[PDB]
Amino acid sequence: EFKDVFIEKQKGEILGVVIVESGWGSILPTVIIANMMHGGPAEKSGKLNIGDQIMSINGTSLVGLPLSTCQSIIKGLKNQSRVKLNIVRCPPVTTVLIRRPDLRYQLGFSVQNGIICSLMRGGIAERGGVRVGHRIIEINGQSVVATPHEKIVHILSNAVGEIHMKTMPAAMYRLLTAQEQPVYI
Repeated sequence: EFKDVFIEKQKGEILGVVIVESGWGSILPTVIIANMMHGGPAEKSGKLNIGDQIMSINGTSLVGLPLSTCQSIIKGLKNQSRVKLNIVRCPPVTTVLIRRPDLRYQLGFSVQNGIICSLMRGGIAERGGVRVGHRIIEINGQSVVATPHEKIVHILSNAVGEIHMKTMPAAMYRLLTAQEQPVYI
Protein backbone atom coordinates (compact mmCIF):
# COMPACT_ATOMS: atom_id res chain seq x y z
CA GLU A 1 0.00 0.00 0.00
CA PHE A 2 1.28 3.46 -1.01
CA LYS A 3 2.47 5.60 1.91
CA ASP A 4 4.55 8.78 2.22
CA VAL A 5 7.64 8.22 4.37
CA PHE A 6 8.89 11.35 6.12
CA ILE A 7 12.22 10.65 7.81
CA GLU A 8 13.40 13.72 9.73
CA LYS A 9 17.15 13.43 10.34
CA GLN A 10 20.45 15.35 10.25
CA LYS A 11 22.96 15.88 7.44
CA GLY A 12 25.49 13.14 6.82
CA GLU A 13 22.98 10.52 7.99
CA ILE A 14 21.80 9.57 4.47
CA LEU A 15 18.93 7.35 5.65
CA GLY A 16 20.33 3.88 6.27
CA VAL A 17 18.69 1.55 3.73
CA VAL A 18 19.55 -0.84 0.90
CA ILE A 19 17.55 -0.85 -2.33
CA VAL A 20 17.42 -3.33 -5.22
CA GLU A 21 15.61 -3.76 -8.56
CA SER A 22 11.91 -4.56 -8.11
CA GLY A 23 11.91 -8.10 -9.50
CA TRP A 24 8.47 -8.80 -7.98
CA GLY A 25 5.29 -8.84 -10.10
CA SER A 26 6.39 -5.33 -11.16
CA ILE A 27 3.29 -3.52 -10.02
CA LEU A 28 5.41 -0.35 -10.01
CA PRO A 29 8.95 -0.61 -11.53
CA THR A 30 10.97 0.90 -8.65
CA VAL A 31 13.50 -0.12 -5.98
CA ILE A 32 12.86 -2.60 -3.15
CA ILE A 33 14.16 -2.14 0.39
CA ALA A 34 16.21 -5.31 0.54
CA ASN A 35 18.17 -4.14 3.60
CA MET A 36 18.33 -1.47 6.31
CA MET A 37 20.95 -0.08 8.70
CA HIS A 38 18.51 -0.82 11.55
CA GLY A 39 19.58 2.14 13.67
CA GLY A 40 19.82 5.22 11.47
CA PRO A 41 16.95 7.60 10.53
CA ALA A 42 15.26 4.81 8.54
CA GLU A 43 14.81 2.51 11.54
CA LYS A 44 14.62 5.42 14.03
CA SER A 45 11.45 6.77 12.37
CA GLY A 46 9.86 3.37 11.76
CA LYS A 47 8.25 4.40 8.46
CA LEU A 48 10.90 2.74 6.28
CA ASN A 49 10.91 -1.06 6.59
CA ILE A 50 12.21 -4.03 4.61
CA GLY A 51 9.96 -5.37 1.87
CA ASP A 52 8.77 -1.91 0.75
CA GLN A 53 9.29 -0.26 -2.65
CA ILE A 54 10.20 3.42 -2.96
CA MET A 55 8.40 5.09 -5.87
CA SER A 56 9.79 8.62 -5.43
CA ILE A 57 12.18 10.50 -3.13
CA ASN A 58 11.66 14.24 -2.52
CA GLY A 59 10.01 14.60 -5.94
CA THR A 60 12.52 12.36 -7.76
CA SER A 61 10.41 9.52 -9.17
CA LEU A 62 12.47 6.32 -8.96
CA VAL A 63 9.75 4.47 -10.91
CA GLY A 64 11.24 3.57 -14.29
CA LEU A 65 14.98 4.03 -13.71
CA PRO A 66 17.31 1.11 -12.77
CA LEU A 67 18.76 0.27 -9.34
CA SER A 68 22.12 2.01 -9.90
CA THR A 69 20.29 5.23 -10.77
CA CYS A 70 17.81 4.86 -7.87
CA GLN A 71 20.67 4.39 -5.39
CA SER A 72 22.39 7.53 -6.70
CA ILE A 73 19.08 9.42 -6.35
CA ILE A 74 18.82 8.72 -2.61
CA LYS A 75 22.60 8.89 -2.07
CA GLY A 76 22.43 12.43 -3.45
CA LEU A 77 20.21 13.64 -0.61
CA LYS A 78 22.66 12.51 2.08
CA ASN A 79 23.16 15.97 3.61
CA GLN A 80 19.51 16.92 4.23
CA SER A 81 17.31 17.51 7.30
CA ARG A 82 14.21 15.70 5.96
CA VAL A 83 13.79 12.61 3.77
CA LYS A 84 10.50 12.47 1.86
CA LEU A 85 9.77 9.12 0.18
CA ASN A 86 6.54 7.94 -1.40
CA ILE A 87 6.86 4.18 -1.03
CA VAL A 88 4.51 1.19 -1.10
CA ARG A 89 4.60 -0.69 2.21
CA CYS A 90 4.32 -4.44 1.62
CA PRO A 91 5.51 -5.95 4.96
CA PRO A 92 4.10 -9.47 5.65
CA VAL A 93 2.64 -9.37 9.17
CA THR A 94 2.18 -12.68 11.00
CA THR A 95 -0.11 -13.09 14.02
CA VAL A 96 1.69 -14.98 16.78
CA LEU A 97 -0.84 -16.70 19.06
CA ILE A 98 1.16 -18.18 21.96
CA ARG A 99 -1.07 -19.70 24.64
CA ARG A 100 0.40 -20.09 28.13
CA PRO A 101 -1.45 -22.22 30.75
CA ASP A 102 0.95 -21.17 33.53
CA LEU A 103 3.72 -18.62 34.17
CA ARG A 104 6.21 -21.50 34.46
CA TYR A 105 5.58 -22.56 30.83
CA GLN A 106 8.15 -21.96 28.09
CA LEU A 107 6.81 -20.41 24.87
CA GLY A 108 9.56 -21.90 22.71
CA PHE A 109 11.53 -19.09 21.05
CA SER A 110 14.01 -16.23 21.55
CA VAL A 111 13.34 -12.52 21.01
CA GLN A 112 16.17 -10.03 20.48
CA ASN A 113 14.81 -6.46 20.66
CA GLY A 114 12.86 -6.69 17.40
CA ILE A 115 14.00 -9.89 15.63
CA ILE A 116 13.52 -13.60 16.36
CA CYS A 117 16.46 -16.03 16.37
CA SER A 118 15.67 -19.18 18.37
CA LEU A 119 12.49 -21.25 18.02
CA MET A 120 11.33 -24.60 19.42
CA ARG A 121 10.24 -26.99 16.66
CA GLY A 122 6.60 -27.77 17.39
CA GLY A 123 6.29 -25.39 20.34
CA ILE A 124 3.68 -22.81 21.34
CA ALA A 125 5.58 -19.78 20.03
CA GLU A 126 6.11 -21.52 16.68
CA ARG A 127 2.51 -22.80 16.59
CA GLY A 128 1.14 -19.27 16.98
CA GLY A 129 3.09 -17.43 14.29
CA VAL A 130 6.61 -16.49 15.47
CA ARG A 131 9.29 -17.46 12.94
CA VAL A 132 13.09 -17.26 12.81
CA GLY A 133 13.89 -14.20 10.72
CA HIS A 134 10.70 -12.22 11.41
CA ARG A 135 10.48 -8.96 13.36
CA ILE A 136 8.08 -8.92 16.33
CA ILE A 137 6.34 -5.55 16.67
CA GLU A 138 2.81 -5.08 18.08
CA ILE A 139 2.54 -7.55 20.98
CA ASN A 140 -1.00 -7.35 22.37
CA GLY A 141 -1.13 -3.67 21.41
CA GLN A 142 2.41 -2.95 22.69
CA SER A 143 5.02 -2.07 20.07
CA VAL A 144 8.20 -3.89 21.05
CA VAL A 145 9.90 -3.34 17.67
CA ALA A 146 12.13 -0.74 19.37
CA THR A 147 12.01 -2.41 22.81
CA PRO A 148 14.89 -4.30 24.57
CA HIS A 149 15.03 -8.11 24.39
CA GLU A 150 14.68 -8.44 28.19
CA LYS A 151 11.45 -6.40 28.13
CA ILE A 152 9.80 -8.45 25.36
CA VAL A 153 10.80 -11.70 27.07
CA HIS A 154 9.26 -10.30 30.29
CA ILE A 155 5.78 -9.77 28.79
CA LEU A 156 5.73 -13.23 27.27
CA SER A 157 7.24 -14.57 30.52
CA ASN A 158 4.26 -13.12 32.44
CA ALA A 159 1.61 -13.10 29.68
CA VAL A 160 -0.27 -16.25 30.73
CA GLY A 161 -3.35 -17.00 28.64
CA GLU A 162 -3.11 -16.16 24.94
CA ILE A 163 -0.24 -13.97 23.72
CA HIS A 164 -1.39 -12.21 20.54
CA MET A 165 1.26 -10.23 18.64
CA LYS A 166 2.25 -9.07 15.16
CA THR A 167 5.54 -9.75 13.37
CA MET A 168 7.04 -7.89 10.40
CA PRO A 169 9.93 -8.93 8.08
CA ALA A 170 13.46 -8.32 9.42
CA ALA A 171 16.71 -7.88 7.46
CA MET A 172 17.25 -10.17 4.45
CA TYR A 173 19.11 -13.39 5.27
CA ARG A 174 22.02 -14.11 2.91
CA LEU A 175 22.61 -17.78 3.88
CA LEU A 176 26.42 -17.61 4.31
CA THR A 177 27.95 -15.84 1.29
CA ALA A 178 28.12 -12.04 0.97
CA GLN A 179 30.12 -10.80 3.97
CA GLU A 180 30.30 -7.16 2.83
CA GLN A 181 27.33 -4.87 3.49
CA PRO A 182 25.28 -3.74 0.43
CA VAL A 183 25.06 -0.12 -0.76
CA TYR A 184 23.39 1.91 1.99
CA ILE A 185 21.56 5.05 0.83
